[PDB]
Amino acid sequence: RVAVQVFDENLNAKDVHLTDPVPTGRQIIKAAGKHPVDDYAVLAWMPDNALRPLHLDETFDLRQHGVERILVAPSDTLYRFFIDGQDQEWPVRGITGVVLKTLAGVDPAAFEVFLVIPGDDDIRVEDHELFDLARKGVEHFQTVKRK
Amino acid sequence: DRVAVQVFDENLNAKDVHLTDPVPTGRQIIKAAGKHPVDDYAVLAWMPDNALRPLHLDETFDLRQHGVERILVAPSDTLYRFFIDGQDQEWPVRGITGVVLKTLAGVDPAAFEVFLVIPGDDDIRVEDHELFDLARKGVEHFQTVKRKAPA
Amino acid sequence: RVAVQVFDENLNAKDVHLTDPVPTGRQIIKAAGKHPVDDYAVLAWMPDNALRPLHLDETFDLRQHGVERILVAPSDTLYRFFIDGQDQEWPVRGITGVVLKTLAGVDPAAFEVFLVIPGDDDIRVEDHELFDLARKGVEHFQTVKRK
Amino acid sequence: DRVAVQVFDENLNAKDVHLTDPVPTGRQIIKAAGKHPVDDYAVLAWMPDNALRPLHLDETFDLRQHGVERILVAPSDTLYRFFIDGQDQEWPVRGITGVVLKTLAGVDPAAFEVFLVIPGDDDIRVEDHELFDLARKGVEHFQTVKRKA
Amino acid sequence: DRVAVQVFDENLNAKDVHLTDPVPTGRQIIKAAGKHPVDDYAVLAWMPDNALRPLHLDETFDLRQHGVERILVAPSDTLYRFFIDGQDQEWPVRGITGVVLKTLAGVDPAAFEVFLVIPGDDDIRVEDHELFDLARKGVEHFQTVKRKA
Amino acid sequence: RVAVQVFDENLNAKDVHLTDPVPTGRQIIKAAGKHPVDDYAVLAWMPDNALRPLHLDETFDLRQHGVERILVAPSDTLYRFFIDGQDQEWPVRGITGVVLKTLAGVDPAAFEVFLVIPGDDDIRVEDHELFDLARKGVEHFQTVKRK
Amino acid sequence: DRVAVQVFDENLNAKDVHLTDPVPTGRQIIKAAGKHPVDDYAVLAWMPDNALRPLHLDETFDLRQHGVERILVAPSDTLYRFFIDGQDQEWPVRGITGVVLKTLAGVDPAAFEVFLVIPGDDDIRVEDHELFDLARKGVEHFQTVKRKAPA
Amino acid sequence: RVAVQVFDENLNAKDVHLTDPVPTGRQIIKAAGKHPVDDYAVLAWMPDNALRPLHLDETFDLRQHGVERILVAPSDTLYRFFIDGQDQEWPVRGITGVVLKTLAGVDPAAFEVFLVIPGDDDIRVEDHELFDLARKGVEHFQTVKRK
Ligand SMILES: [Ca+2]
Ligand SMILES: [Ca+2]
Ligand SMILES: [Ca+2]
Ligand SMILES: [Ca+2]
Ligand SMILES: [Ca+2]
Ligand SMILES: [Ca+2]
Ligand SMILES: [Ca+2]
Ligand SMILES: [Ca+2]
Ligand SMILES: [Ca+2]
Ligand SMILES: [Ca+2]
Ligand SMILES: [Ca+2]
Ligand SMILES: [Ca+2]
Repeated sequence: RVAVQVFDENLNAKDVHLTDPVPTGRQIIKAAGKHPVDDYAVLAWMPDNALRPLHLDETFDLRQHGVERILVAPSDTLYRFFIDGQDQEWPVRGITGVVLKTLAGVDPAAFEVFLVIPGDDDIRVEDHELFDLARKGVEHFQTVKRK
Repeated sequence: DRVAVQVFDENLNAKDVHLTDPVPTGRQIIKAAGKHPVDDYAVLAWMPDNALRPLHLDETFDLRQHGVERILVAPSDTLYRFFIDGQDQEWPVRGITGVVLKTLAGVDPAAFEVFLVIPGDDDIRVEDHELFDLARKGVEHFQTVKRKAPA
Repeated sequence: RVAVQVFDENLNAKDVHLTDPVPTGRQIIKAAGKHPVDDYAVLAWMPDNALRPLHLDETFDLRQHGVERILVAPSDTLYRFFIDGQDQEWPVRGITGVVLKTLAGVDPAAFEVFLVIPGDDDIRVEDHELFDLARKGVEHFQTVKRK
Repeated sequence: DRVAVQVFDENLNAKDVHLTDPVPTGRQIIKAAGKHPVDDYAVLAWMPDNALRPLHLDETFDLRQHGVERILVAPSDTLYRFFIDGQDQEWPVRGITGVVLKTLAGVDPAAFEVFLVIPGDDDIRVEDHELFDLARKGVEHFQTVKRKA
Repeated sequence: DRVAVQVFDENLNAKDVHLTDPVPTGRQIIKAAGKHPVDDYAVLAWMPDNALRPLHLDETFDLRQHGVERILVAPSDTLYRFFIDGQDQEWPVRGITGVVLKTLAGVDPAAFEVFLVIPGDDDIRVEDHELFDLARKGVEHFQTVKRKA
Repeated sequence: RVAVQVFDENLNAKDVHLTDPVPTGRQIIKAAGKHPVDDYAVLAWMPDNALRPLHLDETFDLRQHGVERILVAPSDTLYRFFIDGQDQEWPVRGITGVVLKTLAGVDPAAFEVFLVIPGDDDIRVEDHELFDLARKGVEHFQTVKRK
Repeated sequence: DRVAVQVFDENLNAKDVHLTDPVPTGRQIIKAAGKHPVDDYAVLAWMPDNALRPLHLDETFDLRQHGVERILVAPSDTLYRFFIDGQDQEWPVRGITGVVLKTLAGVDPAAFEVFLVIPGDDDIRVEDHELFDLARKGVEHFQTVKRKAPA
Repeated sequence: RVAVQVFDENLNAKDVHLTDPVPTGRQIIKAAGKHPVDDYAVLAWMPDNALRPLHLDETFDLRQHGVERILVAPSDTLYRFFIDGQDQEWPVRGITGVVLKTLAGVDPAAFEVFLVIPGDDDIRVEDHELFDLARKGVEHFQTVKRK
């Protein structure tokens, strides 16, 4: 029994046991109890907090890559953005400030996250404000220490 | 070590690029392709089984180990999820043409037709040069059918 | 003593107790009370609902694979098909819509199953319609929620 | 990092194939073999004891652990079940020849004959290059006999 | 047997330099550039991806293997760390101009503006010929904006 | 799994395990448990005790270079100096005599370190005296055996 | 192929020498300089970075390949090891003058002063025409300092 | 790992592994575990037994020159002499007959070495007699077959 944490779009985890330490994308989604499989995105959450998309037929050695967290979410489209310089992809059109501050690896209570706009004023994303990643352009997010 | 890779765009137009490092990052690939700003471009290694694997700007990729000689770079703020002949794929542009689909499927585009398979409803044929909108609600399912008379 | 449910082609189950946690294909067929052994197919029903054929001399560790369900049916030929994208094999020439929707892992009452024909009209398979899998070609089935 | 496996067709013509992954899926094998559409092809790992094990397109298979160096890919909508010298086998094509049978049996095809054994009735001999129809009703039982002169 | 490399100063004025060794040390580069004392000069190979890599006086550097044809030498007792469009950079001189930044960024300086991005606060635009002081506390983050008319 | 000692500006070490033998500068800083990544300098500590700066996106084969020690420290500026003739860079404005004598590869108890001033008096750096490297000029240090 | 090389002595007095072979040996150089016995003379090619590389009588040296046009020949039974501004050097004569040191350092001797750097002790200034004894115990460390007023 | 033999003034070797096949003089001395670096002479021992001095900052391709032996010794002065017609330099004021006969490439047991004085009697250097190369003049040594 291989235990992996499966996260949803809100970064709530569910413990899942795998019989094969090298699952496919299908095996992860099936074990997560999600259907139809073709409607769900699966993204291994790397040790450096990077989200790496996996294909349903792509084999992935969890042990070799040191991956113990997986993200599964219903998605027909992935949105591209940056948080503290990390290239990321988000499977849901919306994302909240606390999730961002979590992706950044900071204490969400102690930091603020802004949509950084070069040359214009930055837009602060509130902890529970759902930010629309469907905006035109690649969204650039950065965390600021909350004194 | 000069590594030659074919860099494809959303239209599958290729350009040869020579790399000094056989294990480049996504950032290095986009830079070598002569594209800026780097943060506005998606890079997807085109695997030998024709699967498109997105790469991050900081993600190292051994081209020799993975047997990858083709790379896709395209301007993209969002990736669209779809299936072609059962293959899990991602497309960096809102549009994709029938010739690209049949190419992703690994068929000779002249001898095949590609359809958007609608379960329980009539299938919609995608013309070779018709720009198909992958931004439609739902995950688009495409399948290639042998075209009796190459038209 | 390992208890396993043994299914027939109609997915009617019978509990069978095994003295060996690593049986052979013959041992399963014998324990299921079917003879002659050479006229019966045995397919381990994997956790992801994939049917993996077993040989009469092939040893199979049920615990390692987490397999607790087995399908036994008389068969001189296996028919190849897909259900919601899963590579499957069926030991009988016929299969019903309710069995397909069961293989698909859906609630058969809440879903409809179609034989997907690319470019032509799709054929809906009734719950108790026995579909002839001996037709030329690989049969492709997909389940749709019944709105 | 190139893993070599021989890929056989229904007539037992082989092609060497190099894999980047020593544990490919069935899909990866068929794609690497250059066969399309993938959904129309069956893949069966040829085990060291001459057993043919069907693989799914999504089923991972450790070639090295199983000691498998030969693979069979063939266009197939149906597998036919038969026995050769007591070995449980499946053939993805409706036809099989005596030389292929004697090959599966691990005997020298020149020194042996293969018969379709019929219990209580007369046995039917399968010629080396006779293509035998496995679509006959029932499970086909084949057995090899030494061609002792 | 003459290997040509361009040597840049802090203002990006270049001088062609011929080397007898395609793998010189940092000392050899500075000496060949005609700079003294050598211990007062920093040398940073300008990589093909516009990355500036500091070299030690005793560090051997294969120019051909790295595809490096441009070199930066400048008088420096301290390197200042900053970012331009996400690239980790070091500048050996306390000052840097907008045109130099846009040059490091690989953009057409006429068609772009460069800003010092301040998260949550107002951004400071760096003029082409404004000499910006990198000695400010913190790591300086610069980002280029298209001067779309 | 590659184990490396990660040093701070005081040369206090922490063992860090890496999943990749060719990490990037970001990957090292992330694994060391330091954030934000953009505020930290990383310097591979070469076998000849030379400190080679690494970029956040610069891949570094630790095995090829035989590097098993890494220095990570928060830094907005690197200071240039010499110790026993070695071109070095220090990420912090201050450096102690014991660290210098350590960089020099000498036994700090058996040696004295001086800031060599040509033509003027040399300044001895105490083991725990924090020397200000932000002074104008390139600092030249040389170690002398304490007779 | 007449190759012209400047031959310097311990005092850095030059004499032009024409060579028939662009790849001479140390023996050939000393002979061409008009010095005998050959076995009593050291020859050190003066590299472009001002480093002095000793040559053996039988050692071939491609002047064109190494870009060397200056050669040092001097009577010597022993070479002395020293440093100037961090450069590893060898001197064939027991004595060396401050002007030669500042010349080896590549500075204008009028605008600079050269010191024997003593770690932890006071530095000893070497005058331009003071003959410095390199036979002192230890490796001598010299460093040039800008002379505020050219004296 | 590039293996080179490092010799001392007595021609005793120590195996040393190099990470770079083109080391500098510093890299050799550092790997040899000698300090301070500025107090040591390094001389590549050429295939024809010629000793070629290297600078601390001089790059030397061991493979191109076919060099696998290196001599490191503490030295502030090199002494010039000839053995069997070979122009040589010795970093230590003293040298023994066995080392000379070794430099000459002869069997030290089967040969005698003399300081050849033209017109005067030659002085024989005993195998373990330490000969003072600080004598005025260039020392001329020649090996004689010991019948
Ligand atoms: Ca702003
Ligand atoms: Ca967006
Ligand atoms: Ca879509
Ligand atoms: Ca249809
Ligand atoms: Ca069928
Ligand atoms: Ca049959
Ligand atoms: Ca700064
Ligand atoms: Ca002093
Ligand atoms: Ca300083
Ligand atoms: Ca001396
Ligand atoms: Ca005599
Ligand atoms: Ca002497």
